[PDB]
Amino acid sequence: RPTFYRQELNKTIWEVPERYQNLSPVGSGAYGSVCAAFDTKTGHRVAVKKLSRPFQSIIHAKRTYRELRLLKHMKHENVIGLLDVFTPARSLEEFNDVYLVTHLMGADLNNIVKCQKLTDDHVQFLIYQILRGLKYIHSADIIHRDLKPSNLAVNEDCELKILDFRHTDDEMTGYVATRWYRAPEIMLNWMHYNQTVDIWSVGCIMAELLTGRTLFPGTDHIDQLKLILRLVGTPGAELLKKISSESARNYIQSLAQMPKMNFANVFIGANPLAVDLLEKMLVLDSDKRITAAQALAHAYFAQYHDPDDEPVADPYDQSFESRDLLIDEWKSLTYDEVISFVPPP
Ligand SMILES: O=C(c1ccco1)N1CCN(C(=O)C2CC2)CC1
Ligand SMILES: [Cl-]
Ligand SMILES: [Cl-]
Ligand SMILES: [Cl-]
Ligand SMILES: [Cl-]
Ligand SMILES: [Cl-]
Repeated sequence: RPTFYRQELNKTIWEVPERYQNLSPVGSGAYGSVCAAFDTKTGHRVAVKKLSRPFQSIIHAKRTYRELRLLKHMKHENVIGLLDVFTPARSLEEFNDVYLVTHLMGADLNNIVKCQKLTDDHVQFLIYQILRGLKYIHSADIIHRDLKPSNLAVNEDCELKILDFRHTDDEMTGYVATRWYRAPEIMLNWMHYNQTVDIWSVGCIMAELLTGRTLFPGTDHIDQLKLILRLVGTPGAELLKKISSESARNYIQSLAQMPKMNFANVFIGANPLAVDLLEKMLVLDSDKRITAAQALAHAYFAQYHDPDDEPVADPYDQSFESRDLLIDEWKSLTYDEVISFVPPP
């Protein structure tokens, strides 16, 4: 057991191992209770997160367990990983607080996309890295569900990682970036969705890196659907059959039919190979979208593609998701995952 020390950070008593020095808050509350620190064991600048109210309800206790299981699994160059997890508790009986430690990057994609001139080579390398990380995430049967520029971290060499492993009705309402990258089948609860929702999001991100502009900046759910159908066309009878929501199917049929637009006339002057890949990602029927594994072999990525260095994940057991347990049973499972942590090489 390391020696712990105490200090007051943001109205809060933090108790951390001596290896972590110079703690100072970051994110202005956006990430939760998170501080930058210097890690004296590794020499890295790190992020230390102190969970708030981790075991306050059955729902909160299960969310704590889910977050720690996902972060312990993810071991890939293009995905956030866990450097450490600790508690100052010396037994299950006195366990209350959980702290998570990760690498901390320089900025998110929103900072670069808003403030930089991006070449076609920059767009090739950034989207290649998102797809390499997604091939790994999807191989474990994990769905991200929230890919957007604020969840993609980058360092000065243009190397990228995927963040955020919840959302409320109020959070998805009106003129908000929280909804602009969502696939239409999840935005409007059309059907049981699957991993194809993440490829819609990558298409929206790619289009914005190419133009400097949000692809579908809707003022509300209905305005955003009208922007999507003007580009990709209204649904045909095959996709309408698959909308298992009757009232959603009825509303779609009230709209005048529109053909798919010419993407070379929308993305004026872009690499033809980028236009081709956008046409394969931004397909209304999720069964017909390109997968991450197929997209890595597309000619747009010929400069970066290496089929011997695009790894897949170990198997991930998510059977706990269908399990009904008491608060103390979720808290005991979380404790065992804290004490069993093995740090990376
Ligand atoms: O690198 C970044 C970053 C840079 C720009 C936006 O996010 N992050 C912050 C959020 N993180 C956490 O809160 C981890 C639980 C510690 C660590 C990774
Ligand atoms: Cl220490
Ligand atoms: Cl990492
Ligand atoms: Cl504790
Ligand atoms: Cl964003
Ligand atoms: Cl597992």
